Amino acid sequence: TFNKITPNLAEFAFSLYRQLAHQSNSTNIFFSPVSIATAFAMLSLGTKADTHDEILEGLNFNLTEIPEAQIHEGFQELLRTLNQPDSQLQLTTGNGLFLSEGLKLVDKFLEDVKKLYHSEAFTVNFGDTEEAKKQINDYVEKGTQGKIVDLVKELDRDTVFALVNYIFFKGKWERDTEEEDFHVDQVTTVKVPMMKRLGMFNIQHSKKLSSWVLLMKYLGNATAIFFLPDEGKLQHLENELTHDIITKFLENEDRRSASLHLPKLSITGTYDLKSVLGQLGITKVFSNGADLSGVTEEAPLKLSKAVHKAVLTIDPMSIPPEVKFNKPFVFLMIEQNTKSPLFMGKVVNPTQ
Ligand SMILES: CCC[C@@H](NC(=O)c1ccc2oc(=O)[nH]c2c1)[C@@H](O)c1ccccc1C
Repeated sequence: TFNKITPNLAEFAFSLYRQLAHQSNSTNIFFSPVSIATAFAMLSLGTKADTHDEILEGLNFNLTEIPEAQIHEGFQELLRTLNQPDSQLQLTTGNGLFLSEGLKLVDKFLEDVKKLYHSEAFTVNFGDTEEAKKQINDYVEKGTQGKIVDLVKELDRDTVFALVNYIFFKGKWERDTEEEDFHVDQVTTVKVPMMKRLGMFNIQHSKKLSSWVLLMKYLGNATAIFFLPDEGKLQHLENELTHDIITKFLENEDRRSASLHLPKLSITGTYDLKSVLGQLGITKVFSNGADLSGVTEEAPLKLSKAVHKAVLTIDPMSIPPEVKFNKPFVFLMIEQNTKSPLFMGKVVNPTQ
């Protein structure tokens, strides 16, 4: 009842999250393990040898155990699922490959990119750095009907190849707000629109994670899992999270009475993938020794720029437990058919 690559995508999600969280603790985290991995698995089609193996190993695929055909077939099925009209009403995903004009491109790569990964490849004049950046940004804008604006802020002069990966999700629950205090830290407090409700929720307190665990369903076949840590236990929560633990919560359908304070938050994350994935061991494709002969046979080529942007916008006689999501919390968003991790992150400052 899951896609073959879902455990690998879950391991990739934890690796990417833990890297970002180890760097800074006062920063929001918001990315799509699915869209980033789809993009680099699509890119691997134009790569060979160590450049190739490094990308797939960097996405947590063990090439001695998983045949490469099962990886691409896994990604194609996941894309097939996400591109269903009901999911398309809530979720927009895209990859744009921008290659220098004057490069002789391999027809097989351009066809496989389109047929297997529903991505777009474009010819751009990197000789005009400012116009190159505008054509890339206008493609993302047109793709997200104006939601993502000026994604790329700076391009290197040597840029010959840019990768842009974006995902936009409109959050609307499957089935009258008021402002309230959000305790970012002990000396910081912001105000957020909070939905107050008493109802039967899929919520539980976990002793292993020392957190309240809330599951909620959204249109587009998506389930969000919110982890609200106990005082001083956010790091313990981040450390103890595993794919098996998350699968067991997703399996739980038991509800209880609870009074919840839920913040109506929209969230965004922007990442320099050359930097982030470099720390995960994906370096060859961004260096002069890159084997991109599947993209262009004659000329040297390296991936100069790779950017990710993720956007989420919201469209018993005993006194029941009162759970307020009014302080930093971790979350995952799963696609229901595949169990794939669509999003992963942490809200620490809702105004950041
Ligand atoms: C902890 C929950 C965060 C979450 N909130 C909601 O879905 C949400 C709240 C209030 C609402 O009032 C409405 O009328 N509709 C609403 C929806 C949402 O902001 C979020 C945060 C981080 C990751 C994913 C999501 C969906």
